[PDB]
Amino acid sequence: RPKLRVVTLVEHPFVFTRESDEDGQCPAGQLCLDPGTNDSARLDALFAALVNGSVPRTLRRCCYGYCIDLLERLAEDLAFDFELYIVGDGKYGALRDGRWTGLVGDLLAGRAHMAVTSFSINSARSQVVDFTSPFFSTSLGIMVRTRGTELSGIHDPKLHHPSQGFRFGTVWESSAEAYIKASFPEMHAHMRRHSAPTTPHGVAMLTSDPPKLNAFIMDKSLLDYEVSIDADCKLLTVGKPFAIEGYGIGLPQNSPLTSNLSEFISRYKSSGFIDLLHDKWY
Repeated sequence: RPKLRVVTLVEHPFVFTRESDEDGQCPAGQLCLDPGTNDSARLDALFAALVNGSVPRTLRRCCYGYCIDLLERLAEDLAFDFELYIVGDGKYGALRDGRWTGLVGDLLAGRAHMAVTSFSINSARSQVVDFTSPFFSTSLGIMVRTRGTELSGIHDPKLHHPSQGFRFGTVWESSAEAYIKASFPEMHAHMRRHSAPTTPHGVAMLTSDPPKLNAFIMDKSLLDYEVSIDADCKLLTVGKPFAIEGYGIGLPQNSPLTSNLSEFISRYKSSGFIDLLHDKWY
């Protein structure tokens, strides 16, 4: 069985992690490394150290979730083994200073055979890496606190001509930020001073004392999950859907794995297995 190196990004409910056991193993979930690096040699050395060195528990996690259940099914059906690490910079990927960051950057650099998480397909990314047929689809959405800001959607004048002290943001180096940069460049100029490194950081800005955002824009799939777990039910999503994109497994261009993964993904969709994962994890 070929052994594939898979990069991921922790984003609920697609990928969660818990601590490893006393021996740094995972009785539940799959062992994931948390290297914090995009240094190829360091990453190679860390995986090697699993077999002939000593990787401490501070760098081990056990991942689980919708995408991990999907990866396990694929490994079975396609007969491969895998090893996982969490992308060092915690980002999905953008082109910055001439290089791609995040998951996209690690695929291009040859640091992983595939990227598996809530990873959006867009035209810019598809030009440099390949994606399987999509396993999930989502609009972008807008999250606000209840009993406050009301918005019609991405065209609301509150977003195009913001009032004094009104603040909104997205997640750095996400596909949401890329869509806004391309479609609403003047809006992006406001947001980019008010955005967050991860989805949870952006949701926390809505809830801080005092709040640092009045609205937060991100994949509606992800925002819906955060609404569902808020302890006070004080978050909600507002406005019309926009910027629909598929989630896919990312691979370097011309990978011999892509077609075979797509064929299984299509079968999981039609058979109900993809819907089962949604019901399990939401």
